[PDB]
Amino acid sequence: MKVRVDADACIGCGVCENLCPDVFQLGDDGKAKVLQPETDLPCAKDAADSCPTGAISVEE
Ligand code: SF4
Repeated sequence: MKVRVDADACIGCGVCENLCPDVFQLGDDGKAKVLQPETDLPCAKDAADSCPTGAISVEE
């Protein structure tokens, strides 16, 4: 549900870390990309309609 990550798109907003620490989180450089690849958790279903950078792409 999130194999293609979009970095240049992400805009350090804070819509993933809140979602779920499994795949939706952040780093120290600020860039908020994907941490988990095949995030199967139930929090990325909504992450699709949440993350404004639609960076967690489902290439599942
Ligand atoms: S929710 Fe999406 S746009 Fe917001 S910080 Fe996380 S990855 Fe970046």
